[PDB]
Amino acid sequence: MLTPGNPKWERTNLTYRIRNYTPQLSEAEVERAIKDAFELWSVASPLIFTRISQGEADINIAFYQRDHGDNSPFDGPNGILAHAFQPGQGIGGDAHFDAEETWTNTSANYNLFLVAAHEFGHSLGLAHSSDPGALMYPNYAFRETSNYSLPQDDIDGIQAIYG
Ligand SMILES: CN(CCOc1ccc(-c2ccc(C#N)cc2)cc1)C(=O)NO
Ligand SMILES: [Ca+2]
Ligand SMILES: [Ca+2]
Ligand SMILES: [Zn+2]
Ligand SMILES: [Zn+2]
Repeated sequence: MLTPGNPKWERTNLTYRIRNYTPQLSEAEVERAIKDAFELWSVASPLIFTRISQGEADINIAFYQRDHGDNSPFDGPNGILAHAFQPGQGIGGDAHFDAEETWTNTSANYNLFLVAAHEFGHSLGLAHSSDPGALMYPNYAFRETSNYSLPQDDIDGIQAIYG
């Protein structure tokens, strides 16, 4: 639940930028999924996420395939859906999504909202949880995204780090 090292952000207002998009969704659906994902965490912590359209942000979001400059190369369809880096500089906090996945804003494989939510947990300093019902569980498992309210274990996790 608590990323080893207890890494966390010192600023409460973090900027993020969607650097690019996946052809499978309009920029809007991606935008929406990403904003809602940050909102899941902001409603359970003091963190406030602000979107910028160009420039460098605290949290860069991007869809890449295979090798993409951080040597945690993606692996084509399925398997690794995405990853993020713990609070830090440059790549720290950034979230990368495998561009070769079947991204969607709905429930089928793979719901971008849910994955982004999960990755942002990492972006904020959360490690994986052993609770199968937790968003930070190691494996992707769809949950009703509509009224989807951050699982309690994840709330405990983020609260433990930021209060
Ligand atoms: C290498 N490994 C990346 C694997 O790719 C992954 C692994 C798991 C998930 C995931 C897990 C639970 C939910 C929920 N609810 C949603 C998405 C997304 C990408 C990581 O360390 N980062 O997740
Ligand atoms: Ca993959
Ligand atoms: Ca960053
Ligand atoms: Zn990456
Ligand atoms: Zn993870």
